[PDB]
Amino acid sequence: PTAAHALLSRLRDHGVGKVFGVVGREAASILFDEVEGIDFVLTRHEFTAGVAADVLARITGRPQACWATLGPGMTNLSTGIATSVLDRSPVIALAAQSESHDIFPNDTHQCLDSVAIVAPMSKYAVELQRPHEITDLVDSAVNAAMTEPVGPSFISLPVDLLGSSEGIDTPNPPANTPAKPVGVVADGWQKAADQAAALLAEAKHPVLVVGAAAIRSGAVPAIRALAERLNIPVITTYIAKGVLPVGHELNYGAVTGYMDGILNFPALQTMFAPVDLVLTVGYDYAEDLRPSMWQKGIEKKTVRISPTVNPIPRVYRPDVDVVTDVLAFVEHFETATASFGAKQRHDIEPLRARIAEFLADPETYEDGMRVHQVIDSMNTVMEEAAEPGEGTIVSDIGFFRHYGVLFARADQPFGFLTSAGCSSFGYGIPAAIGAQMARPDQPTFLIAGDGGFHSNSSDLETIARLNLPIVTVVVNNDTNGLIELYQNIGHHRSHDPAVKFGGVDFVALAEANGVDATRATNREELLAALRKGAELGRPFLIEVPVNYDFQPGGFGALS
Amino acid sequence: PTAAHALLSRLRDHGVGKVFGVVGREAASILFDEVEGIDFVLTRHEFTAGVAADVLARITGRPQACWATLGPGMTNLSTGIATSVLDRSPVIALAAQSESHDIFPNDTHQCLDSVAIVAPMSKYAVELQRPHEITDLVDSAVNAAMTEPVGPSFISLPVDLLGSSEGIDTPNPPANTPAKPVGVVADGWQKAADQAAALLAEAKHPVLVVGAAAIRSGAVPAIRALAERLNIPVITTYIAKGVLPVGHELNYGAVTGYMDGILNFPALQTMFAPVDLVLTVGYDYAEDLRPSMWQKGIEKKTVRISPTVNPIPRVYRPDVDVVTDVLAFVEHFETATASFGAKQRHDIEPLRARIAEFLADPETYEDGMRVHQVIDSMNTVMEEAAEPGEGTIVSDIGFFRHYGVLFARADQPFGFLTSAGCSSFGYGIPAAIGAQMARPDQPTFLIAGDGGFHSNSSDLETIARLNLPIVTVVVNNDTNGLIELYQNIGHHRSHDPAVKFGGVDFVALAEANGVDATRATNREELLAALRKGAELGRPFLIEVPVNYDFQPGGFGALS
Amino acid sequence: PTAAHALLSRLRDHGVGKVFGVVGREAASILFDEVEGIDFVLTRHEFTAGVAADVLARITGRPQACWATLGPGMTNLSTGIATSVLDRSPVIALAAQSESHDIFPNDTHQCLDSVAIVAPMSKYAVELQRPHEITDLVDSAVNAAMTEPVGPSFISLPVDLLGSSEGIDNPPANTPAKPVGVVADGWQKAADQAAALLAEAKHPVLVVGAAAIRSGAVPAIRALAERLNIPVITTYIAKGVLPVGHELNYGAVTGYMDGILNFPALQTMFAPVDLVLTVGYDYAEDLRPSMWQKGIEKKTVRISPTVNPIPRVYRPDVDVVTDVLAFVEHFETATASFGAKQRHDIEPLRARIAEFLADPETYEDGMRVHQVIDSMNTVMEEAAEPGEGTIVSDIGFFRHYGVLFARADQPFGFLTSAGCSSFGYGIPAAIGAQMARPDQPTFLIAGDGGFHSNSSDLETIARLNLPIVTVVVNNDTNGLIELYQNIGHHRSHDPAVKFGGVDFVALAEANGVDATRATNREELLAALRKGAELGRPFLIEVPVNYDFQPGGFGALS
Ligand SMILES: Cc1ncc(C[n+]2csc(CCOP(=O)(O)OP(=O)(O)O)c2C)c(N)n1
Ligand SMILES: Cc1ncc(C[n+]2csc(CCOP(=O)(O)OP(=O)(O)O)c2C)c(N)n1
Ligand SMILES: Cc1ncc(C[n+]2csc(CCOP(=O)(O)OP(=O)(O)O)c2C)c(N)n1
Ligand SMILES: [Mg+2]
Ligand SMILES: [Mg+2]
Ligand SMILES: [Mg+2]
Repeated sequence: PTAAHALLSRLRDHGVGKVFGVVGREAASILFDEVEGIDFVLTRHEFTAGVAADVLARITGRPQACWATLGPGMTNLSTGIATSVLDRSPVIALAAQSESHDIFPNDTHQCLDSVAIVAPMSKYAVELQRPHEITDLVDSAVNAAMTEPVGPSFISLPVDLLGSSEGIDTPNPPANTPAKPVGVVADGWQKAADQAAALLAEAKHPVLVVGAAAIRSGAVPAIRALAERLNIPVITTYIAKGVLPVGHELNYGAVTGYMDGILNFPALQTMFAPVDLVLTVGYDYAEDLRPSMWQKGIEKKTVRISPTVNPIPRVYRPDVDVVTDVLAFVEHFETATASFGAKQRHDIEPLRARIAEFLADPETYEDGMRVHQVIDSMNTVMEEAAEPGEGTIVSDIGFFRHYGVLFARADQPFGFLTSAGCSSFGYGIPAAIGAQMARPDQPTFLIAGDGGFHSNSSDLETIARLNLPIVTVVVNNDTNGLIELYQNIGHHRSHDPAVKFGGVDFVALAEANGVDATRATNREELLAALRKGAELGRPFLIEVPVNYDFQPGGFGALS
Repeated sequence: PTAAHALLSRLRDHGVGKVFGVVGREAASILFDEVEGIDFVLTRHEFTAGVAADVLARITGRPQACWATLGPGMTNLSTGIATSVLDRSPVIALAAQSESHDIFPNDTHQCLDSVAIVAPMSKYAVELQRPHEITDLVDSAVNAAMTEPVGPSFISLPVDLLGSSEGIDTPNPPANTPAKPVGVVADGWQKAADQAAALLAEAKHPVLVVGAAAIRSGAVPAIRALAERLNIPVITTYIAKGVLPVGHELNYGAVTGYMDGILNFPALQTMFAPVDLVLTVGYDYAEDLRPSMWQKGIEKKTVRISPTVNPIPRVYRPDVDVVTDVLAFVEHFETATASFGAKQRHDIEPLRARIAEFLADPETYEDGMRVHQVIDSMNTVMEEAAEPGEGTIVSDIGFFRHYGVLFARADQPFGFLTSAGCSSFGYGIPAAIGAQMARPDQPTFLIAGDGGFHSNSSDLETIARLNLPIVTVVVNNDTNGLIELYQNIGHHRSHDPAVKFGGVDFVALAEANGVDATRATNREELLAALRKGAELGRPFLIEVPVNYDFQPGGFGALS
Repeated sequence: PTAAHALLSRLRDHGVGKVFGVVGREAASILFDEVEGIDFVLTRHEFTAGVAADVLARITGRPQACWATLGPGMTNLSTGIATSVLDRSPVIALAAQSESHDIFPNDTHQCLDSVAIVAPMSKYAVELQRPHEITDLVDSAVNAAMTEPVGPSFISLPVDLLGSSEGIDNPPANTPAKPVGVVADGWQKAADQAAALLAEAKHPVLVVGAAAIRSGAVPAIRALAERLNIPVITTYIAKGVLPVGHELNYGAVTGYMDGILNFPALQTMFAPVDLVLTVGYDYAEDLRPSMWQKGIEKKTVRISPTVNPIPRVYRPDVDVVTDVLAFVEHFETATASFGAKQRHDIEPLRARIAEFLADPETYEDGMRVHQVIDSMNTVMEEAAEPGEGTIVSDIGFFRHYGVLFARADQPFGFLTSAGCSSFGYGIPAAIGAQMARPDQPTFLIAGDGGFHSNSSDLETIARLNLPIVTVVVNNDTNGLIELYQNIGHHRSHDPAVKFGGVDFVALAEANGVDATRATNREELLAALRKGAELGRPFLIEVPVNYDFQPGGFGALS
C-alpha cells in the first residue's frame, strides 16, 4: 500500500472521481484501480486530458485532475496546464519523473526539469521526495489551485517514490476542500464600494460588464436582481454569456474586438458610446475584454471589482478599485443603492436588428454556408433539444469562434464555452468532453474550424469510446482562416504557404474513429443533421463547407 | 524592411531554407515571403514542426528552424524543443509573444512567460527587446545550439517588435556557421587516450560501443577502419545502427534494455559477458545504453570518449575519461595502436541465430501478425527499393520500437531513426517528413503503433500536401501496449481503462487525409502493400493488426 | 561516519586544504575536524570567505572552497559567489539548508530557495538529497567549475542529511590540472587567416587577458612578442605577463585613463595600430572594443577557449575558439618566417605616466593617490625578491590609479576584481594572495568607503597573523560615485556619497593590528618599510583628495 494509493485516495477526499490522462511507464507503480470511486479516462493526447479537467472544474466548481508520464508527457500536458492557468480552473496536474536517484535533467533518458518548466505557468509546482508526504502535497496543491485567480497546481512524481510504501501507515485528516474559491480582500473595500455607489448615483447611463469570476463567486442571481431593479444593462465576456437568459431586455450581449468587422456595423460604439460608468464585475484581463473596447464616445468613470489585487495598472486604472469577493460586493452595494431611482438605459436596438438579420440570413451561397447561418441553425436545434436553462455550445478557436461569441445561444452560465485566456486550437473536443460529463443529461454541441479541429481530431476516438453524445460541427474552408485575416490586416495580402491546407474529409475522418457523420451544405441539410445528431444517443459529426467573405476594413479594435 | 525580414534573412545566412511551424496572429508582422530561398512548411501541430526540424538538422548536420505563436503555440512546440534537447539537434526555435508593452504573463491574453518555460529545456533562451538586435540573437542561438551537447536555442518575439523597422538599416556581417559542432577538450586528453591504448593492448576482447555523437563528429569511416584492422566488434545505440553495413562481420548489433525480454534469451550476456574492455565512443546517457547493460560476466575496464565533461559520475565512472572530439580521438588512437596485433573476437552466434529466428518466423497467427514478421517484410522491400548505403526506416515510440532496434535494417548512419532521448509518441510522422526531405531520392518507411500514431495522426494531411512518398506501416493492437507491459511488470496484471482503445480504421483515416492506403494481415499481403507503396511516387499507408504475447518476467534489465 | 566526513574527504581528494567561512547551527552536523589536512578558516562575514577562496583559486590554478549557514548565510556568501562567476575562479561554494523534511522556502525559519537564488550566478547549483551522493555532487561541481569560463559551483546541504551516515560505506578524483575549454573545428584554419592578417599589418598589438594566464601561455606569448616585436597591452589583472621595464610592456587599459592622466592616452596607445589580437578575451574584464577603436578601423582576432558570448559588441574579423597556449604554438609555426615589425611610439604617454608617479608637490589637504602608489611600488621593489610580490587593490576611483601605476613583476602581481568589482574586496583578496604566496610581501590599497564596507575582517588578518600591509586612502567620500554625479549632472549631492570621519588607525588597533598615520611621501615610505619588515599585519591611513575633472571621462559610455 503505496504512495500511489495515498495519491488517489487524497484526490478522492477532495471529491475527484476522474483522472484524465495518458499513462506511461509509471504504470509499474500505479494501475489506477487502487481506490474505489476514481476512474482513469484515457485520452489520445495529454492536451485533451488537461483541458477536459479544466472544463469539468469550471462547471462543477470543484478541483479536478489530469495525468501524464515523464518528459514529453509533461510537456504535452503543459498546454492543458496553460489552458487552466490563463482561463482559471482548479486543476491538479500530475506527471511522472525519472527515478529519484536518477534525476539528471536533459541527460537521463526522458528526463526534463519538470518543476522549472511548469512553475511559471502554475499556482504551485513541486517534486515528491518522501513518499508519505504526497498527502500534504495534494493539500497544498488544492489550496493554491482554489485561491483566486484559480489555476493549476503541479506535482512531479518520481517513479520509485510513487511505488514506495515507505513511511505510509493504513487515519486520513479531514480534506476541507473550499466550496468556493479563496479570494483576496482589501481593508476598507466597503468604503470603495460606497464610492462606486456614489458614482452610480451621478451616472445617467451605467453598465455591468460581467466576467466569469462573478460566476465562481456565486453572484449571478444577485447581479441579475441588482440589474433589474436599477435598469442597468449587462454586458459579458465570452464565457459569462448566460448570466441573463436569452431574450432578457438587459442582456446587451457579449463583446469581442472582432465584432465591428464581423457585423460591418459600429457595434462597440453603439454598446458603449453614451455610457458614462462601467462597472467591471469580476474583472480579469485574461478574458480579453480590454479597456480599449469600452473606451468609446464620452469619457467614462470605471469601477473594478475583483477578488485579486489589480495586476495590470499600466492598462487599467479604475477610478474605484474594490478588492473583495464579488458576491460580498453585490450584497454591500445593494444596501448602499437601495434608495436609488432606476436608470434610463441606452438604446442598442440597431445592433440587435443587425445581429438578428445576420442570424436570419436566408441567402444560399455559391461557395459554402456562412458561419452565422451555421450558428443560427445550431441555436434552433439546441433550443428544441434542451430543457429551458440547459444545454452547452462549445467553440474551438478561430475566426468562426467570434461568430460564436456574438451569435451562439447561452441560456445558463457557461452555456457557451470557449477558451478566452489561452485560446489553444483543438480545445473543442476536450471541452465538449468535460462539458458533457458535467452535464450528463444535457445536449452538448461543438463548433470547430478545420485548422484547430484537425490539430486535435484524434480524440474523436475518445468521444466514441466514452459514448458521449456530443454533436460536432466542423466548419471547413481548408484554411487557418483567422491567420489569413491577420495576414491581410498587416500586409494587405495573403501568403498561402503559412495558412492553406489541402482537403480533409472530416466525415470520413469521424467514421474511422467510429463516430457517425454526414455532410451538410445548406440550412435544410444542416438542420436535419443537427436534429438527427441530437436524437441519436451517440456522438455525431457534421462537416460544413464555409467561406468568410472578409473585408480587412473594420478591425482596428484588435490593436 | 522589418525585423521579420532581418530574422528570415539571418536564418538564410546560416543555411536555412525551410521554417516548419504553425503561424498565429503574428502573421500581421510576418508573411514568410520576405526572403527569397526560405519557405514555410505549415504543419497541423507544432510538435510535428519541431521534430521535422530536429531530424532534418540531424541528417544535414546544419542548424534548422521551427516556429510557433504565443502561449499555447509555444507550449505545443516545446515537446519538439524537448525532442531536440534530449536527442541532440541544433534547432532554432522561434515563438511569437504579446506586444512588448503588454507582456504580463498569466494575465494578458495568451501571454505565458516563454523564456522561463523554455530555458530549462534549451541551450539558450531569450526575448527580443530591440528590433535590430534580432541578427545577433539568431547568431547567439546558432552558437549555443552548435556547441556540444548540441540542442535547441529559443527566441521569443513580441509581435510589435517583430513587425518594427526601428534601428534596422540595409550590410550583414559574415555568419561563420560552424560546419560541425564545437566541442570541449580537456587538457591532457592525449595522455588519457594513451592510457586507453595501453588497456587495449593488454585486453583479450574489447568492443566499441558507438553512440550518435560519433556520427556528428564525422568519425564513422575512421571507426570502421580501426575496427577492421584490430578485429574489434562494433555495438551501437538505437540511432548509430549502420555505422557498419548490414552483413559486416564486426556488426554485433544494437543494444536495448528490452532485448533479453523480447527475445527470451540472455542476449546482454552473450553480447558482453567475455568482454574485458568497453570503449564507449561518443557516449551519451540520454541514448539509454546504460552501464548496467554491459556489466555482464567478467569485470570490465571502461574508456569514455565524448566532447563533453561527464555529467553523470554517479552512474558512470570510466577508468579512462577522454574529453575531446571523437574524430580526433580516433586519429590519435590509430597512431598509438598502429603496430598492435589484431584480437580474437568473441562469439555471439547463439544471439545471431536467435535474432534470425524471429525474422524468419513463418507461423500464421490466429489474432494478427507479429512485429518481427512485420519488420522482416519492411527490411526485404527496403533492400529492394533502395540503393546500397541508402534508405531510412523511421520508428515511432512503443513496444514495437524496440523490435525495431533489434530487427530493422540500417545500411547507413541514421538508416534507422527513432527518438532515443526524449521518446515522445507521435514522433514518426514528423521524423519521416524530416528524413524524406533530407534524402529526397531515397525510400523512407515509417513504422508506428496505434497509440503513438493516433497521438499525432492529423499530420498525414501534411504528408499529402508536401507529396512526400513516405510508406507508413501502422501496427495496431488497440492498446498502448508498452504500458500494458509495465502494468504487468509492476502489478502482475492489466488495467484496461489506463491502456485500452476502441477500434480505429487507419486505412480510412489516411484516405480521409488524401493518402491512399490498404490493410495487410500477413506476410504476403504486407510484402505486396510495401512494394506498391515504394513504387507509387505518393505517400501510402498500410494497416497491420498485431499482437505481442509478452512475458512480463524477462524485463529485469529495465531497472 | 557521516556525509560531512565524505564531503570534507572529497574536498581533500581534490587538493583542498582550507575551507573559508562562517559556520551556523549546521555545526551540530559538521565540526570541521573530521579529516586531517583540511582546516577551517573563520571569517567575520561570508563575503570575505568567498572572495578569499576565489583569489586563492586564481593564484594556485586549483579549486578552492567556501562555507556558509542557511538563509542569510547563503545570501551573504552570494556576493563572494558573484565575485567568482564574474572574475572567473573555480570555487566550490557550500551552504547549509533547513532539514530536508522542513524545506518550505520563505515560511520555515531561515529557509530560502538557495538553488534558485544561486543558479543564475554559478556554473552548477544543486541540493543534496541522499547523503552518499555528496561525493558525486562534489565531483560534478569541480567539473563545471573547471570548465571555461571557470566559475563557482554551489551545493546546498540540508542539516539532517549533512549529519547522516545512511548509505555511506573512494574512486580517483581526476582534478583537471588546468581548465577544460571549448575548441571549434577549423580553428587551425582560422589561426592561419589570423597569421595572414599579421603579415599584411604594419602595427599589430597583443591585448592579453587573464585567460591566457590560466592556459599556462605566458612564456609562449612573451617569445612571440619578442621575436615579432609586437607590443603587449593587458586587462587589469594580466599586468605582469611581461616584467616591469620590458620594452614591449605597454601597460594596462582602463576607460578611466584619459580622464585621470588629462592626456589622450587611448589615442596614443591605439590610434596607429591596425591589427588587435585579443588573446584570452573576456568582456567581463572590462577592456571593451570601444577602448581600442581609436583612429583608423583596426582588424581584430579573438582567441578564447569559449564561443563568443557578445556578438552584439565584439564581431571579430577572425574568431579562434581554442585553448590559448595551443593557439600560440600553432601561430608560431605559421609565423616562423615572418620578419619583425615596426612598433609605434608611445613615449609621450610613458612620459606623462612617469611624471605622475614622480610628482614632488606637497598638497595642502593630504597626498594624491599617484604619490601613494609610487611610494608603494618603491617599497615593494625593495621588500620582494625579483619576479615576486603582490599589490592588491579594493574598488573605487583610486583603483584605476592602481591599474595604471602599480608595479606587477609576475602574473597576478596586481590583483583587483575586474568582473564583479564589489567594494570591500581588498582584505579577503590580500588574505588569499598572502596564503598562496606565504613568503612574498603582500600590500593592499583600499579607499575609505570600500575598506569600511568590509573592515571587520581586520581581526581575521590579525588572528591568522598574515603580514599584509594595508594603506587606506581616505577622502571621507565614495569618491568614484561623486565623479559619476558630476559626469551626469555637473554637480555633487553629498547625502549620497559623503561620510563623517573614521579613524582607521584606531580601527586597525581595535582589531589588534598595529597602525599609523602618514601625510606625505617621507612619512609614507617609513611606514611602508616598517610594515614590510614587521612580521605582523600593519595598516597606514593616508588622507587624500582627487580634484577630478568630470569632462575628461567620455570613454566610460
Ligand atoms: C496552439 C495554437 N497554435 C496556433 C494558433 C493560431 N490559431 C488560432 S485559431 C487557429 C485556427 C484557425 O483555423 P480554423 O480552426 O479553421 O478556424 P478559421 O479561422 O478558419 O475559422 C490558429 C491556427 C492557435 N490558436 N493555437
Ligand atoms: C508523449 C508521450 N506520452 C506518453 C508516452 C508513454 N508511451 C510511450 S509509447 C506509447 C505508445 C504505445 O502504444 P503504441 O504506439 O500502439 O505501441 P505499442 O506499445 O502498442 O506497440 C505511450 C503511451 C510516450 N512515450 N510519449
Ligand atoms: C558592493 C558595492 N556597492 C557599491 C559600489 C559602488 N562603489 C564602487 S567602489 C565604491 C567605493 C568608493 O569609495 P572609496 O572606496 O573610498 O574609493 P574612492 O572612490 O573614494 O577612491 C563604491 C561606493 C561598489 N563598487 N560595490
Ligand atoms: Mg478554417
Ligand atoms: Mg499499440
Ligand atoms: Mg573615498
